[PDB]
Amino acid sequence: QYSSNTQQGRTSIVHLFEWRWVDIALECERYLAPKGFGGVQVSPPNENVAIHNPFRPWWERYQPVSYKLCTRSGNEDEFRNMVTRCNNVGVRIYVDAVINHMCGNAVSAGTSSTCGSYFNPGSRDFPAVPYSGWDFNDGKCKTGSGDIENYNDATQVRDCRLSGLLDLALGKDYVRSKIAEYMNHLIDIGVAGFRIDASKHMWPGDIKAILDKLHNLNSNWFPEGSKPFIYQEVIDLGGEPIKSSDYFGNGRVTEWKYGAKLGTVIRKWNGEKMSYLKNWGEGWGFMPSDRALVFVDNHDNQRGHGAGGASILTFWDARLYKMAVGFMLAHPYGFTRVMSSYRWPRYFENGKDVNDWVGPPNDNGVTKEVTINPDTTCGNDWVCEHRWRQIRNMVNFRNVVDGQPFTNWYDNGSNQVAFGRGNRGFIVFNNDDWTFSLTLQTGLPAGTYCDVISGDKINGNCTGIKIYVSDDGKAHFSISNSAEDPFIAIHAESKL
Ligand SMILES: [Ca+2]
Ligand SMILES: [Cl-]
Repeated sequence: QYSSNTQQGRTSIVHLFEWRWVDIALECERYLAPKGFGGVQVSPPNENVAIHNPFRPWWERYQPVSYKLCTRSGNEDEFRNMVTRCNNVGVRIYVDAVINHMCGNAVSAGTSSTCGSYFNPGSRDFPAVPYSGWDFNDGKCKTGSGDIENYNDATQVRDCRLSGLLDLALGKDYVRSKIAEYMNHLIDIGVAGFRIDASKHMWPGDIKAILDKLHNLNSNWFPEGSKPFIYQEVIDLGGEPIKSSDYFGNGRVTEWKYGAKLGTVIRKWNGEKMSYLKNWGEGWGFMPSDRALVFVDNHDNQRGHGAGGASILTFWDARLYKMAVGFMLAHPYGFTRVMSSYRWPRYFENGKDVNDWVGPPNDNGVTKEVTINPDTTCGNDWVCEHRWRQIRNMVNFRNVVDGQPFTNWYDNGSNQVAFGRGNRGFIVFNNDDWTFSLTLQTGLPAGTYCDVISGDKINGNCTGIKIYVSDDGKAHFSISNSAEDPFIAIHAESKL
């Protein structure tokens, strides 16, 4: 469960949040493959409630109605097509598995679902599965409301309803089997692994019992004996009786401390500066690198949900965001996931984004295709961060330096830092309010290197800054504090 199962030389997953399957399939072929992306996390591919008040929010996808592969992202033929086409060019698909629960208990019975399946929350009836009242934790939960009231009580966090979401009885073999049946459907199609939604809300042992029933990965694409990559969503910033480490048996876990801390550092909030990153990783109290799934922002916390609060950096704070993502992708700690977002009409009112619920760009609820502009950005309000040159090139920097040790660290005692990854790459950051102008040891072979942040290597030349490493490995760097991207990255494959 710990191996990503990406092709060799590919080291990151991108969350193509709310994208349609036909658009992901094409994106695999025209961009993700040639740019060395390891894989794609997809939005939940199983039928959900169509919530019309408010109008088709992103979070309707976290309220299952069945395990039919029938969503606003597309139907089962399209899902299958996407997975095949992506695997065929060496790009993996990881599914957002929503397995803790079905829909909200107070949602109306009917066929308001992405595939038209009938369901009845009040009578606990999901006949497209099928599930009935026997399959939920109503009699196990010991709270008065039946919902989770107190996170200091680990038992109720598992057995009671998360904000009224009907809590599946994952202690029962029948439920475990229906869920395993769904995941095996996906595995056999070609899926390489899963993001396990709401993992904190499930017993580690129950997740174990589900994983036990799963196939090895599809043997046309994966070496026989391959197990799905598993990364479990657990928000653990400390102080709770439930801990990220409690889930290590099943796979990797999301390290939400990562982006929260990094956001604070890059904003220079709370007395924090980049020189303190010399011991980034377990030195900052994070989980082991070999279990961490790390990220600057995710789909929840980029809009003030889950955890991290105000320190979280997003495409909205583009300049600082690029630096944060670049530091992530250069640093050996964790397995890296890059967000890819859509622009929504963000509007604050006494501190809240009242449009934090808004779903993807749409025409009367039909998700818009992803168009690609002339300059290779996206239209139709798709932000496509993974296509920003500064991010895309840092995704390849992580590939090129894969396995190399953190070395040649430099800092000025403030916010001017640099470090290398063995002899394959070097990166330099200026987050101070004055210029960074200094000759530094890079660890690299002598040569002329393109800066992959300001530009690209194209057949014998560079479209941006050029860095000149001398025979002793030293090279001069000059980054103004008013630079739009106040960092520079070079590596073995950016060398002329
Ligand atoms: Ca639960
Ligand atoms: Cl997540």
